[PDB]
Amino acid sequence: DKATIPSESPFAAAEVADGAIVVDIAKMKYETPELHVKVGDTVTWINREAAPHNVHFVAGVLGEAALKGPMMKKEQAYSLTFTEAGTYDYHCTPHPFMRGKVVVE
Ligand SMILES: [Cu+2]
Repeated sequence: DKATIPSESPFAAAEVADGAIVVDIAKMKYETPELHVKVGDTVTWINREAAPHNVHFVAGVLGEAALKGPMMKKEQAYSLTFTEAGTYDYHCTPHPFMRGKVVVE
């Protein structure tokens, strides 16, 4: 795989790790829709809205399987630690008009 998952389920926004690269989900959008990080960085999405959101990478992007992240409730967070260079597109499962990408380089 090209990312590891610290926590399979969401955790509180206040529990964000030191050094994590935060993407806010606000105004119905990934507020940083194209993020550039280095190998080994942890990206943490934080849902700021009442509507639940996730991140969803189709099969063949982060690895063989799709990575369908857990639904984050308001003020919950979810992390992926990227371990390989590449370009990784994702969307929100219930709201597929929400699109983002992580470029690892
Ligand atoms: Cu959504």
